[PDB]
Amino acid sequence: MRISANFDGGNIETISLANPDDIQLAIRPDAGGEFYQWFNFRFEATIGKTYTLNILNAGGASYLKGWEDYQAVASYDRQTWFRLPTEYKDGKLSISVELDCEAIQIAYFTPYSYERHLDLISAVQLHPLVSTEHLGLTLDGRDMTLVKVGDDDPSKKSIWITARQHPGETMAEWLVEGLLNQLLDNDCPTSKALLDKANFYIVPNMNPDGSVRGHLRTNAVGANLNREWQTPSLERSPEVYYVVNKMHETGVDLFYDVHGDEGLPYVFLAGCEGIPNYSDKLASLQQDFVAALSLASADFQTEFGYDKDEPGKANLTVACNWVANTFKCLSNTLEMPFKDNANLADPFQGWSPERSVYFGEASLIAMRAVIDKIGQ
Amino acid sequence: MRISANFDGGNIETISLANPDDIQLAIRPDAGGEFYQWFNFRFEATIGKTYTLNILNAGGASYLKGWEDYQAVASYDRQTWFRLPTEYKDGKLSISVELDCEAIQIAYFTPYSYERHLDLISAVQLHPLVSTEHLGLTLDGRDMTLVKVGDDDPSKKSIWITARQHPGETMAEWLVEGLLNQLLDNDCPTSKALLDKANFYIVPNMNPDGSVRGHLRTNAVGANLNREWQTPSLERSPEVYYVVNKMHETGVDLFYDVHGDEGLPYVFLAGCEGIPNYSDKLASLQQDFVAALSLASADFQTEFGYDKDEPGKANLTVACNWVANTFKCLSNTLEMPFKDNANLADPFQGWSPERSVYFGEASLIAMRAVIDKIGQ
Amino acid sequence: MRISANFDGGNIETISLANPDDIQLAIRPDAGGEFYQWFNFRFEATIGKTYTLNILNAGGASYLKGWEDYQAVASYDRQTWFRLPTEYKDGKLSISVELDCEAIQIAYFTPYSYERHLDLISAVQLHPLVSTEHLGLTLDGRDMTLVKVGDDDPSKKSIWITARQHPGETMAEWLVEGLLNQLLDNDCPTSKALLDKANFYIVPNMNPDGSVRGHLRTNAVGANLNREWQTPSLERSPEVYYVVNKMHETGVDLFYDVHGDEGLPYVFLAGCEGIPNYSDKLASLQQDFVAALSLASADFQTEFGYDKDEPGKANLTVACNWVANTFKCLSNTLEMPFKDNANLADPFQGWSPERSVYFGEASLIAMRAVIDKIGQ
Amino acid sequence: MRISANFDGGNIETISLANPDDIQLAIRPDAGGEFYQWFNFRFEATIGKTYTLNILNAGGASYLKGWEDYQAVASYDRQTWFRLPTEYKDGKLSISVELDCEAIQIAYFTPYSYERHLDLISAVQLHPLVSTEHLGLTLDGRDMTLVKVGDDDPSKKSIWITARQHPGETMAEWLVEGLLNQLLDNDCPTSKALLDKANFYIVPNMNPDGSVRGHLRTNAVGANLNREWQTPSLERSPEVYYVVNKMHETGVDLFYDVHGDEGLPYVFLAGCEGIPNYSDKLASLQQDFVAALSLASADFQTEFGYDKDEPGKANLTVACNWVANTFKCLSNTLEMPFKDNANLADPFQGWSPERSVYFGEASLIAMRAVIDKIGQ
Ligand SMILES: [Ca+2]
Ligand SMILES: [Ca+2]
Ligand SMILES: [Ca+2]
Ligand SMILES: [Ca+2]
Repeated sequence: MRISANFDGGNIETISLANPDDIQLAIRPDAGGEFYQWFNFRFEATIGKTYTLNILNAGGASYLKGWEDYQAVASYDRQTWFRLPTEYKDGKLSISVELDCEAIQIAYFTPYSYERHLDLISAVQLHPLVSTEHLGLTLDGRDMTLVKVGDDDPSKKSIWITARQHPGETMAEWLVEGLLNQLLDNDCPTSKALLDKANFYIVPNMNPDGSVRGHLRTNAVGANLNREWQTPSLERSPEVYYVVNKMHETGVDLFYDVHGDEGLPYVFLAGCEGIPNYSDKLASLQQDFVAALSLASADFQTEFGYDKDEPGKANLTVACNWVANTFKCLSNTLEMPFKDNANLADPFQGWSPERSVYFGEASLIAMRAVIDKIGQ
Repeated sequence: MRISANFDGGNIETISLANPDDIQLAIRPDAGGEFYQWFNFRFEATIGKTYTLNILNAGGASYLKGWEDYQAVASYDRQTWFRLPTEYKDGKLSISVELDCEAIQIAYFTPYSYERHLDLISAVQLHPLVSTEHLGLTLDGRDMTLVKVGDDDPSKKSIWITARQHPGETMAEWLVEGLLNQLLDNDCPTSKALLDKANFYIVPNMNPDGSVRGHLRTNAVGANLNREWQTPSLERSPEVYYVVNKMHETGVDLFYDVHGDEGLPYVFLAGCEGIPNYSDKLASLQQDFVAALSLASADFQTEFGYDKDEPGKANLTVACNWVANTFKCLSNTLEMPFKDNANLADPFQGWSPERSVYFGEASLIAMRAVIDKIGQ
Repeated sequence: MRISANFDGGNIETISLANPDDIQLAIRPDAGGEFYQWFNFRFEATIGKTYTLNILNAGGASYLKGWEDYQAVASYDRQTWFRLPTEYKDGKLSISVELDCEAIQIAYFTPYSYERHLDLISAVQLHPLVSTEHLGLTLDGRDMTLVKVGDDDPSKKSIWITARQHPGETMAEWLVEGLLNQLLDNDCPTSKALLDKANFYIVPNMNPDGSVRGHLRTNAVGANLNREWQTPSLERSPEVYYVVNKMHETGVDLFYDVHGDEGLPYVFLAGCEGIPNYSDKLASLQQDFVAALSLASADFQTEFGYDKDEPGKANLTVACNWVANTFKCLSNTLEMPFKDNANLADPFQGWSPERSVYFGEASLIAMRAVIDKIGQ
Repeated sequence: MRISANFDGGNIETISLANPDDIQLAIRPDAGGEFYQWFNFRFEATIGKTYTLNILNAGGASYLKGWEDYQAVASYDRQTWFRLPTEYKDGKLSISVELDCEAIQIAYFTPYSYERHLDLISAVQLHPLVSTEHLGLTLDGRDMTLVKVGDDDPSKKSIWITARQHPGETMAEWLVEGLLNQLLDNDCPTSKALLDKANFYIVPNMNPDGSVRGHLRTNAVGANLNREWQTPSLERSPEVYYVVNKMHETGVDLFYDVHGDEGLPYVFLAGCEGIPNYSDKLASLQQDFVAALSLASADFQTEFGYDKDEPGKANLTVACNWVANTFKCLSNTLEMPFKDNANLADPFQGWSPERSVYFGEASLIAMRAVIDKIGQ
């Protein structure tokens, strides 16, 4: 029996490997010690036995609702990631592994490596309408890379799409890969139509450091990038600092910040209704966008989500709000579940990279729906 | 220099191969002599020369608007089909071939073989929710095959999708392949949602005989299958006869007859407003369907199309009308262009199998939009 | 219960579909009535039941040993082909089919349609060292296409590879497909080494008409092409006529005639030792070539095959002898089994396209082994 | 202008990005400071301009002949890797880069990341004859994974294949990738023939720590693993320690140690003729094996390589000698070039992963050639 986590995005501590029926494990907290929930490790043992893996400190994780009805994600081949029988009792998350192969990787969601990220931002370069741009360095010295899709025609609209501010929400980068694959297909009319009218500025990974470090919610020094938008710094939140400045060069006509929510088994938008600069026009663009997104995706819904902000009561340090209020534009945070969409449940895989990719495609349709309405 | 057409879907007659600057060719009429326009042949010559291929009887084709601004489709590898410089003057369609390889296939649209059809209806079988059904024989003795997708739960709605009644409109089968590939993907929520609520009855090729025979508009004996719907026969229109009877077993809650239009460079729906049984409900389902389809596809439009029928003035021998009137359901004919979509023009390839496939996907979204509204 | 053979390569006649425990069929003879063995048909019935299909005229097939230990080939998806439980007694070949899907295709070997042929000879054109050449028409008016691989440097050695003189021997064209794929990959050193020294003249299908017609062994007018090499004609055997004349333009340094054998469950070469121009030099090349092939491929063997010809007693109407005798060169007929390689049995699929593809690859290694020894 | 190496396998130090005509860099030494040559970095600048990149400490690299006629490897998409114009004078290696895309990755050979390693050893698990076995941890805490191919029948012969003891020699793991793919294809007869007679013990990466760290030649603590075979330890060389102990459990009948050579532009084997247990029998197997390899692969040659050891004078701390001497078996070191195969030059890419994959395939043929001759 073996457990391991020394690789890109790994996160587990081994407490005890003595008992096959009680393998004891712990999640390692994000830097700064204030958050955790993401785990990602590899387990090797004799096949044909059923093992119980106990994450002892699940009860100390940042979002305990996220453990309720949750099933761990696992893969034998690192290609197909499926769900495992999981339960949460006495502060511990118990995972049953009926090992069909010697080696299995188990994680909070399907991982997305820095090697994969590098392949994605390198490959999109070949497209004639694509140019990548080095925004700057992360605190560990990794690259903040901007994918610009379009012909930089100043008359076109500006669409900003940021994903993975919270590194453990890997479904965010997965969606951005799906969306890029569809946008970069000229045979797709939505893509052609969009690119005829807009330039895209896309950041597939807002937080490479937290990503490689196996953090749930913070960068290298423990900053929550989604509170850094109003007063970002090079010292603490360079990741947001460069994005914010670029936005000032480009303008923003539509903003889509892609996230993952631990506790709620639904896909939902959370808008910026509480910003001081909210308006009837913005209200109206939101209704149109939500209308379009519901038609575009059967995974989308509007019953469950976060509470709305009272008027003027928005937290202007949050990307969605800060962008909306600063650039007076349609702006949303998208949340996809770590669990599954309870409305269209899939017990074999729950929410998955495949469904995140489909939501990336549905997203471009919602955008096209409002393309002629956004901007000036 | 050589010209050839003896293969599945081939259609050309060689008048003269004497002059490289004036290769003379003719389209062979459908059986019964009343229609033609489709051509499909192979041409071999010395590379690096530019040849002029003249289809002498273009002026005698069934739809002369279809020659205006039309460019022939061609391929070196039978995978990527592109457009050739083409002109229509003095009743002849002139195609310039700057031969980059020894062998090129040139056709009215991308062909879709019976071998390809057999692969498609064989492959879908592997899906757990798919069963194919032999409806009967065509007049040449080929197979009319029905693809049933779903679990045959009698409480579910019935969706009928028929394509390629007119064999030369190959874009119809191409769309049906795209649509099946998307419908049979469980990761797609639209697919899951649809199949939760409906059973699909799909005929990827209404006219195998006309298809293999290289006809534009008719089956083996020259019948136009889209006038056979009210009084079909085994002797003359077995293809429609078996479909019509099956419909009586299944019911129809939505009908989608997939077609191609020669003269108009637009995608458009043609509905059944002129049926005696038209109603406010049917009017309303049509508006919803059209609304959804416009949001789903940037290739769709609603300005151009056919003229609407005066009330009660529908031709009830046409599938769209006959089905709508008989089963009192949302029913449409879809027309995709042999030219290109003038709104999102693509000079390298015009309308293509790739775009037809995308329209198949957009179609499932339009359907889902009305899934809860159709039926009783 | 339905039986059908109306499609490219189809061959069966239905005697009786009355009894599911005794479906009665017969193999249609080749044009000329002299031969048969090849069959290919589609069967549709009810899944979950086991049907017995009896080819009542198997006892009159051309090679009766071909029936002993033979198992029929089948596919539900037309991509994976596998063996069905088969027995031969009292002149009847009995195939058991427990239908998992409604439709299944059953054949003597995996079919290779003309549409596939067209895809192959078209696709290879894109390679910068490939040119196709139209040799002329078949009797039914289809193409005899020569695939030329190399820089056409007339100083180089000439390698001729011909497959499928007997149409039912589809494995031969599967092998050429595999040989071309590898030969066209420049990262393969054997490929690079060969093209530096030789030009290739490859005919993936010697008998397109026999192929489409579902014949075992003859072209459209009942000619056995492999007895036409000495005195062919445009009116009986144009297929051979054009190749013989091209060989005279190009010369021949190595000849490989790809065939399939019904009776022996082994892979073997048959040489041309009986030709009047046989020489020590030729016998030496043959041993070099056989050794190399034994090393290149574990499926090859040299214990079983055809008896050798006595000195001078070869039939010069057979390609291998005629070529060897005319061009004084290394020349073999390759025979692959319809059954399996008894030495490396595979019950699920027996001999297959994939194994044929691998043997194509091994053939290039054998050829490379004699590349500097051949020619002049 | 940006230079970066913070990623798996990264290696460069930036001296000066002041002048685009003289970008100044240096190669970081391996832990221990004794060796270097491997480099790997990403460069972002402005497209359309030609930049010169000068590695100023090339003159202190471990193998200076490695620089003569060497051309650097690069990629814009991280899928296709090609050679850049390079020269070496006055101790500096000068790379010319005319940037077509903004970002390019430049390396000594095509990188092979640990994430890719994990994909490989995970994917192969799905094969029914493959088991992975965790041998233990590396010094940095990564996995030493043994890939076992076969039915584990202890009566069979034992074939051991080890690659990438020197981390920078990535071609070795590319070769194992290609060898595994082919070995796991049951339609390949050599594969089938081998697994009927042998079990395989394959280590695709002998030095994961050196690999992630961007080392040429040493593990995490500066150890040259290929001098550790006689007296390894858990604390300096656990990588070799676990393999040596496993070999003692399994026995060894054929050993293949996969390496890359900096200096010679050729593929060659280095045997173990200097071992005290050398025998006529071993010399015979070696000639059989060399002959077979010469036949299997046109990239192989036997004129150039390392000088041979005198009788008895081999260094038994080197794997090939230690194994040959300990198990009295056929044993070779394979060396592939960083440059190219001077005998089959390819300017666009020189020696490459794809050629390495092909050589993996050729290696199975060579092994098959001695399969019944080896063992006991
Ligand atoms: Ca988040
Ligand atoms: Ca039509
Ligand atoms: Ca034959
Ligand atoms: Ca080495």
